[PDB]
Amino acid sequence: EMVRGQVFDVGPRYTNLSYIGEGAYGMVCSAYDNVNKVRVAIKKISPFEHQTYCQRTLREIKILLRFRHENIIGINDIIRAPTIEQMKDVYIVQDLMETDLYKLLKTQHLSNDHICYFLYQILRGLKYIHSANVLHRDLKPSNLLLNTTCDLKICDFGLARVAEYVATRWYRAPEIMLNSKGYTKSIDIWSVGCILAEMLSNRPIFPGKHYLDQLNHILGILGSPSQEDLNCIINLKARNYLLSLPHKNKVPWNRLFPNADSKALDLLDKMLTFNPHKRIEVEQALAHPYLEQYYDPSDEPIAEAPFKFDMELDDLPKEKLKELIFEETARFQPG
Ligand SMILES: c1cncc(-c2c[nH]c3ncc(-c4cn[nH]c4)nc23)c1
Repeated sequence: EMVRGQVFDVGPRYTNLSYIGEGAYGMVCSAYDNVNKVRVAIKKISPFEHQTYCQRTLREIKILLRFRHENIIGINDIIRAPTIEQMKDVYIVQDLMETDLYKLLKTQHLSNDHICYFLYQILRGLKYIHSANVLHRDLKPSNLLLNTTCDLKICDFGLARVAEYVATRWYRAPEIMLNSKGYTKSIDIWSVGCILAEMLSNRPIFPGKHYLDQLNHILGILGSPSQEDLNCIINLKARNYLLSLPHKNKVPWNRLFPNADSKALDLLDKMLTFNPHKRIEVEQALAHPYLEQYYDPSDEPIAEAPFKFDMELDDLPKEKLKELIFEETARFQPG
């Protein structure tokens, strides 16, 4: 009934609730599933007052129900009020993972073997997403769930789009910088690159007090971009800043990561290129020598049918969004 003083009405199927995490994606608890005799994850969402949350909620539900892949979190069950009027909250039931990459990298050290396997699962999952004509747009360590068996799943597709206020900027590609457009598939690639770098050193590769500071860190490592690579268009200010800077020298990757696999550093390099047009794509990344021990196209499935929202969710008012959410969740009701 209650968790930390907040209502969490998911019984009678789900009991023994234990609080695990808050977030912009809702309140997350673990719980014992009486039916499947296993502990699960349940996410409570209360999105119906803000058109934004209703969008994020609908995208998440719709995406994860259509998606089916080993390295992508699924939805076991959705609990909500039997009538649309009473529906204030929505509980999404998902597989309970032991941790996320953010919590792991905070305190634990990864060997190359783990890093290589984690990265493989990331890209394998990302290939499926991209084949679905979908951008994740928010890849970060906290969105990568893990088991002790080292199985990994990508989660939180609340900000996904078909191929604005920002929280964390550490994993955003330089071209999106400031509050700009999440446009190409290459932005996810950049995010994976940043995630790889963090796996190698247990620290954010590109931190910054503001986006100019962040950009400076990026040039501090990659070095000054060529005029051709200076396709920073989505801001006069950001572009004029870069043009003013003195030349900056590229730091050799092995100088930053002296204990890293050379192949890992080579692939890291192709992911973290300033020019998005020059970045390696997911299928070519899976075919990189660093991942050759796991590489197998026949075992790297694509989406059975690409995505295309039948209506512009941004244009829909919150009341109709609520209707579509109600309809989408119907199949988890009796009948
Ligand atoms: C969307 C957003 N946030 C968490 C989830 C999630 C589903 N199943 C899970 N299982 C374990 C965890 C976890 C987090 N931190 N430590 C463990 N999260 C989830 C989905």
